[PDB]
Amino acid sequence: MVKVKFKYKGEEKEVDTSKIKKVWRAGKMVSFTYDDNGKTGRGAVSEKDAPKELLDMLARAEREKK
DNA sequence: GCGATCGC
DNA sequence: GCGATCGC
Repeated sequence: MVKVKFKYKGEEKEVDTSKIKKVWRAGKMVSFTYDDNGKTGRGAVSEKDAPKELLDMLARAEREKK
């Protein structure tokens, strides 16, 4: 029940971490896709503004071996 | 341009 | 196959 705030295309947006499908890092930017009502939405935030919970999801993605 | 994806 | 995007 953690919300992530970001600005994609001028607009401000919030998505519950529960709808995030994938997370990854590019420098100090935490990037992700989420379930945008059936389709793939994209967003990113500074690691400085990443809710702890999103950072935990990132660490988990970075731990990945698949 | 990185990572990754969408929309061409 | 690359530009726009996001933050840097």
